Amino acid sequence: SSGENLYFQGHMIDFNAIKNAELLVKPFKVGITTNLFTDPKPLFKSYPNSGFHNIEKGTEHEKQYRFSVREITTSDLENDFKNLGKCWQILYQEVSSVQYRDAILKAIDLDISGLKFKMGFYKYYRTGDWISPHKDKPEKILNHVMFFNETWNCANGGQFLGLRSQNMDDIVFEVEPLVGNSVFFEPRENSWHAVRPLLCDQPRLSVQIEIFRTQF
Ligand SMILES: N[C@@H]1[C@@H](O)[C@@H](C(=O)O)O[C@@H]2[C@@H]1O[C@@H](n1ccc(=O)[nH]c1=O)[C@@H]2OP(=O)(O)O
Ligand SMILES: [Cl-]
Ligand SMILES: [V+3]
Repeated sequence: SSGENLYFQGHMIDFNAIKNAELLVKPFKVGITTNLFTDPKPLFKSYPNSGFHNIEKGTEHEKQYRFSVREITTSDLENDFKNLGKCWQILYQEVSSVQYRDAILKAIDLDISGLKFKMGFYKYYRTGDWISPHKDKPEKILNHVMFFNETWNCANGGQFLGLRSQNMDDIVFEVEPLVGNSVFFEPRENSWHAVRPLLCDQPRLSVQIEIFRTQF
């Protein structure tokens, strides 16, 4: 039994998990967290279940993918996030805080002060949902992908793949989509990555934060 006392929990995000992320510089500069969230367990159940749009692109497009997305919009800002769980309003407030800017600056020596961001729920949940090898758009100065699954059968597919080239097989590292894990990097001419296609209809739940100066 635990003690009859308080315990410290400064924020939804453990900013020290960003400052002290695993940091690669080759193949490209990318941070990988563990235990990003101070209270991870309830986040899976609170992830939104409606409001998504399915989207796909095939070989006609410069990247291929199949997934569903629900963006945070100005409508959510104006209605005090009434259509989302309270934890997503808190996440938005923390991403928009000086603390997040300070953590990123310490981790990767990039200053995001005064930049803009988008924030969206990206759900992969049908067999074959994936995204093909891509760098991210160069208009993006930083991308931070956060995962929310409480459990994940690795044999399901769905790993984030860090790649050495535009080739699904040229894998340098993998990240499992488990709550607390996240990946943040500046898009560059060689920041190749992908998501291994799902082999099962199992929901793989993420949020992407996209930071930029020029709208895209
Ligand atoms: N966020 C990722 C990221 O991969 C990014 C990049 O390339 O950095 O491209 C983004 C991609 O999701 C696509 N998407 C789809 C529906 C929507 O509402 N918003 C949205 O962003 C778009 O892909 P496109 O169709 O090639 O433009
Ligand atoms: Cl500008
Ligand atoms: V990407």
